[PDB]
Amino acid sequence: GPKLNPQKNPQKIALFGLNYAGKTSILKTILYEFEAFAHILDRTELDFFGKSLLIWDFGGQSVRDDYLQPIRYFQRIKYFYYVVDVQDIDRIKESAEYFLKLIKLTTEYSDDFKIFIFFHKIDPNYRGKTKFEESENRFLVEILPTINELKFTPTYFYTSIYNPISVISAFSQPLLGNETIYQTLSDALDSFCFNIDLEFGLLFVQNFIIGSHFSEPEIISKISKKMTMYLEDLDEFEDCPPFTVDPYKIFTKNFVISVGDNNFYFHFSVGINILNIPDDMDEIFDAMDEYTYNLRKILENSELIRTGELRNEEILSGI
Ligand SMILES: Nc1nc2c(ncn2[C@@H]2O[C@H](COP(=O)(O)OP(=O)(O)O)[C@@H](O)[C@H]2O)c(=O)[nH]1
Ligand SMILES: [Mg+2]
Repeated sequence: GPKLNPQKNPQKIALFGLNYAGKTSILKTILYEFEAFAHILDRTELDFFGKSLLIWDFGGQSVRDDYLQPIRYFQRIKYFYYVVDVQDIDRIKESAEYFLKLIKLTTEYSDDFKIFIFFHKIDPNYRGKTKFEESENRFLVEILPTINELKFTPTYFYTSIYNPISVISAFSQPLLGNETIYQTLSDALDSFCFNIDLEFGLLFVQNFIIGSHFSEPEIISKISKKMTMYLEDLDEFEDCPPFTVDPYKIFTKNFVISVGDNNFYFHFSVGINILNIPDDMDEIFDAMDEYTYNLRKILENSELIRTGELRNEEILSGI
């Protein structure tokens, strides 16, 4: 997948937890499903879908607290993903202790992030439910008084790598809620355009813009209006022809997610400057095709698709 623009400061997803909690396994699930979104050089840092991922272990019996690391690592955190092995009840108190330490550190250096707890290794159809619940409740007993004092509202997920949709849904749903989807898609488009030297990129659903990136902001209104008119003249389920908005040529791919009897029609559009046409247009088309396939897949996790409701004002307020 595409690199992030190194002159830019992406938002971070922190994937934290005790050693053995399952985080590398969770990461690899995402990477096997969405390699097209990942810049792949055990890795502790990688770029994914317009975000920077930080995957760090804590605790255990080795000489365990090596995070107390430069301050830059706790800056720009927007998503705090914390993995808790609920089979390992004896380590739950240790897990909660690091959780609280890391939340306090993150609050010191990052201003506005949200918390997602992955209650992990809840393997499908298998006994163990009493222990799983006891571990989850013990974790919450340890962490909620502090969370409540700090006025967080964490989200709880229930995951297992042996049921990979649970992991894919937990990891992707936070990025694609109505409050975060526009920024997520916009940052993903920025990375996509940077990686192959495109001028701008837009994503639409039902002809409404849900993500946008422009290397020149002066043209946003003009291109957005022209794209709206172009899309409103297109029929369902045909290739979208290229067109020119001088000096740009714009290429569009369409994709669809059905929810019951209803379709959500999406469009992915990117622009090149005709006065500097890339030497390898095939590379751009092949990249767009692969990206579109994976965008369709990850957007199955958006609140839009999960509820079957396009809430324009909520998406615009999320910005
Ligand atoms: N039963 C079960 N084992 C898992 C699960 N996820 C990870 N593991 C196992 O837990 C061990 C630690 O996983 P790992 O991904 O290396 O954890 P990390 O130390 O947090 O990176 C490994 O043996 C994994 O195969 C899961 O969902 N269910
Ligand atoms: Mg690991």
